[PDB]
Amino acid sequence: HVPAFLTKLWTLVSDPDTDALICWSPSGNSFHVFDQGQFAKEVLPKYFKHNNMASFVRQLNMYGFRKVVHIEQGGLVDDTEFQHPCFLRGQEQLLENIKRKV
Amino acid sequence: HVPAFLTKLWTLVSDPDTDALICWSPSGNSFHVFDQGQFAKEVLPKYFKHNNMASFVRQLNMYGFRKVVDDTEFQHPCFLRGQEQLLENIKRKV
Amino acid sequence: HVPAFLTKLWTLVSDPDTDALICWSPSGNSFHVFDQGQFAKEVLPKYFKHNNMASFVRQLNMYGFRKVVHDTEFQHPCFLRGQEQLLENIKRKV
DNA sequence: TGTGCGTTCTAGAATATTCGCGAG
DNA sequence: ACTCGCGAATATTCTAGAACGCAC
Ligand code: NA
Repeated sequence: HVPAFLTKLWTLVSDPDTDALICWSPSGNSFHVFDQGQFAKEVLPKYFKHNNMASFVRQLNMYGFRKVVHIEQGGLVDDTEFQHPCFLRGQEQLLENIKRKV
Repeated sequence: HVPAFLTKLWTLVSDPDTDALICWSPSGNSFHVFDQGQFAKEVLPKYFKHNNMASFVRQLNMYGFRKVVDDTEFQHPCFLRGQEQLLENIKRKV
Repeated sequence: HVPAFLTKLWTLVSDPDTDALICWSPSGNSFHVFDQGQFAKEVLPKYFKHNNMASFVRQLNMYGFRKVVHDTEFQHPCFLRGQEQLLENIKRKV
C-alpha cells in the first residue's frame, strides 16, 4: 500500500540506533541527516539498493519533501534537514497521504 | 517565500550587536553601513559567500534598494524598522 | 576568457597532493574522484565557495563533462593531462 | 496485460557572486 | 575622470526530466 520508500524512511528516521546520523527534529515535523558522508555509506545500503545520497535526495523530492533552509548556512565560515507536511513523528498512518509524482 | 538575502539583511540591520557597522537610521526608513572595509572583511563572510562590498551593493540594487544621497546609506520603501512582514513585497528584478 | 571553474578543476586534478582523492586516469583522458565525502569536505572549499559534491557535479555537466559508467569517473574530450590550452574549447551551457 | 516504483545521470529554475559598461 | 545603477556571464542551491530496469 504505502510505497517502500516511505515506510523505510519512517522506520529509518524513528530508529533510535541511527539518531546520530538521521533523526527527527525536536518538533517532530522534519528530520535531520548528519554527516552525509557516513549516512550514505553506512545507513542507506541497509534499506535501499544503493549508497548514494543523491539517489536518496532524488526520492525525497519525488515524494514532495522539501529541504529546510537554516538561516546560518550561506556564509563562507554537516546538517541537512527535510520536511513533508504528512511526515510527522508519531503519525505513521499519515504516510498514506504522501504520494509520489507521476 | 522571502529570499535569503532580505532575511539576512533584515537580521543584520536589526541586530543591536552589529550597530557599530550596520544599523537603522533614526527614522527607521533606511540603514547605514559604517566602515565598509571592516564590515566587508569581518561581517559579510559570516552571512554570504563573499567578503566583497560591491557584491553586497549589487544585491541591494537587485532588490530595488537605492543609495540615499565612511558612511553609506541605503533605502527601500518596503524595508522599514518594525515592519518585517513587508519584506514579502520586495521582489528581485526581472 | 577561460572560466574559473575549468582552470581550477584542471589545477586541482593535476595537483599531486590531491591524487589520493582526485587524479587523472592512467591514459590522462579522464579523472577519478575517490572518497567524495572527504573530497567534498576538504578539497572543494579550497577552490570554490562550497563543499558540496552535488554543486561540483552540476558544474561538470554545465561544461559538458560526462560521467563514465563502470570510484567516480568523469571525462571531457578537451580535458586532457598536460593540455591546459585545450580548456579554451570547453564552453558553458546557456 | 500497462502502470507505478527505484536508481542513475543530466538539466531546469531561482537566487547569488563577479566583472565591467555607460548614462549622467 | 567619476558615481552608481545596470547587463551579462558564471556560480551555488534545490528540484525536476529522462532513461532504463524491475515488479505485479
Ligand atoms: Na545592526
